[PDB]
Amino acid sequence: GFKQDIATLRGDLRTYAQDIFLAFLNKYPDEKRNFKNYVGKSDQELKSMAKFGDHTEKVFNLMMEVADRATDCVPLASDASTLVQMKQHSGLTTGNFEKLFVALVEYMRASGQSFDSQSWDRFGKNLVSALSSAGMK
Ligand code: HEM
Repeated sequence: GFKQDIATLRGDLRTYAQDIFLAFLNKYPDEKRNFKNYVGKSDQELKSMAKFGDHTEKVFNLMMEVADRATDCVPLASDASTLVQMKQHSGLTTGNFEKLFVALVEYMRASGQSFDSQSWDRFGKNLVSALSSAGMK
């Protein structure tokens, strides 16, 4: 289930974080307008850049924490607040997060692996809700 999925992802987090993030950027190309530095680069080019590997792992490090602290796929309000009030997210709307989680769910559904994709879908929607509550547009 969800909890084990957290453990699975953590067991190879750099690889999962990059593959999921790339799935997100490839599905929603318009989203690269939040990451100018990634434009015009193939997946392999991105994976070899320093800031890509570093930023994305750090994203998933915290995502997994937020996931881990959730109850029944409902994140802590404190965690939602943190994500909203991060300077690096000044721009974002919940739509950005929505898309990330659609790609994440899609990735999991197409993997050979018995991820609990329905729980990640709930998690994504509940985080979006919590981010709305904590003040993100
Ligand atoms: C649960 C979801 C997410 C978590 C946990 C998260 C977490 C983080 C963290 C920890 C950083 C700092 C990384 C660093 O600079 O070392 C970061 C930076 C950033 N996040 Fe998020 N993030 C999430 C979703 C998103 C989404 C959906 C977007 C845009 C669609 C986004 C855009 C950014 C940008 C633009 C930066 C910094 C600039 C860059 O390095 O590209 N984040 N995020």
